[PDB]
Amino acid sequence: APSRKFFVGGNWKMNGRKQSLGELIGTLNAAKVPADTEVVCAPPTAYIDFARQKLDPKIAVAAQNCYKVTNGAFTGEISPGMIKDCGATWVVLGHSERRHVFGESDELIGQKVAHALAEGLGVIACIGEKLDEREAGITEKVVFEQTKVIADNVKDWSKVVLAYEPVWAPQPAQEVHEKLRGWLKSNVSDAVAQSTRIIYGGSVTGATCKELASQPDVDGFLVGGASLKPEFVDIINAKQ
Amino acid sequence: SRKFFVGGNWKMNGRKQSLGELIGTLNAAKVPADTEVVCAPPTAYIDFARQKLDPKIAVAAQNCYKVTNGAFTGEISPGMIKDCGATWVVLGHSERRHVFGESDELIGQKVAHALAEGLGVIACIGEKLDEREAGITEKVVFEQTKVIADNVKDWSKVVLAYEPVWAIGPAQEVHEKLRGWLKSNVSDAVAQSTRIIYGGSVTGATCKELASQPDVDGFLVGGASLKPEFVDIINAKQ
Ligand SMILES: [Br-]
Ligand SMILES: [Br-]
Ligand SMILES: [Ca+2]
Repeated sequence: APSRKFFVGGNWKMNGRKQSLGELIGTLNAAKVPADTEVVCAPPTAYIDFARQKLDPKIAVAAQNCYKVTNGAFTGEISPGMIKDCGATWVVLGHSERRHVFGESDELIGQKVAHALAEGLGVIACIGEKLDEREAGITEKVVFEQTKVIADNVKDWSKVVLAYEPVWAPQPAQEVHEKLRGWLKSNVSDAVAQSTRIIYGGSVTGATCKELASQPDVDGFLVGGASLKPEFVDIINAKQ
Repeated sequence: SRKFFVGGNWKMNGRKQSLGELIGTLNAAKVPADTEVVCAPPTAYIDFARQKLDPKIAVAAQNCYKVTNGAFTGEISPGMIKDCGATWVVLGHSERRHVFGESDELIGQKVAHALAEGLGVIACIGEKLDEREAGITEKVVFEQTKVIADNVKDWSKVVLAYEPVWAIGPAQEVHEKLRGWLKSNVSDAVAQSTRIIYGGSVTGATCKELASQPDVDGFLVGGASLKPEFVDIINAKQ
């Protein structure tokens, strides 16, 4: 049915311990996820290896962040090389919490994108405007600036997914996704615009997934709180 | 007297194969009596390292955040660290302060949370070259220490690490001043019992002389912690 393969990422954020995450993983393994959804789970960094060992190999594992060189004097960071060594195949970059709580600049995010892709990871590249920005009427400026930094660091979009986070919060998600796809068409290529998944972040739940997934430019979801809950399986099945 | 303390900060280095080999060499080494050894692996390898290291060596995380769970993509909490079997966290490392912009206020909040959650804390302080050359080392490190101390109720599980950021090639002079700070601003008892470890460059060839200084209680070792000479550093008092 869709033009781009449906993509569902679950961002566990800074939540869970071995016991509770083991239970979450058991539930996902028992769901037998459909072949037509690409599912990725992003555990806290201390649990990437633990989670990859237990999770169904059909579900991919992402790190929630990484740094921009293979090794070095960066206490508290991890590199793409470590992510791959733990069996993870994706990284989430530019998440709103890294930008707005931890002050990660666009320049730094672009450098991380380039390094992660060179190292062979997939990247879930996050963008989004804050409340003050939406109220000031500059949604497009903000998300187009963020997207261009990402694009300037992407040579091959096959392993990139763009995630729009409505940090400020007919469907408003659809309006933004259509504009982002138009940006890709005009500034990268029609082929990249037509093939790149643009997934919706923020507060996706079992109650909103079917309506949002029916929007023509919404290709999936980056799921926060609901990724810890049984309803994540219903989100995976939003197109079934 | 104060138990000699040797921490190895692996920073953002190593993979399972190379860290497994490093751990084998540490497991085979004889750790002297009255010496507390701690290794701080990259965050992706805290659990791995704890599983492979002999219990004689403790594991530290290289950083943590200031609440137990929450919407902090990319962070880990003290509860997760303890769940992986680690018993320490390094907080305030110069790279966190200067590359990643962590404020004194944030570091203090992390210290309080990690202690409340049952971890030991290696709390790092230190001046940059421009501060050393301006003559303000003491002012800088005293203020950093004050923010830490305002967040420490019980010093039993705290170790203070002095890292002159520029010392990549004195220590005793600063350690003596920091101990005097503890004496005047906390208590004589805390000053006498708290380990103050040196986190500037330490190698096998410099460790014995540093360890003999009266106010140096051990080391937070950087690059040498990845190398065989870390075992010589563990033996710096022998
Ligand atoms: Br999220
Ligand atoms: Br260090
Ligand atoms: Ca001494």
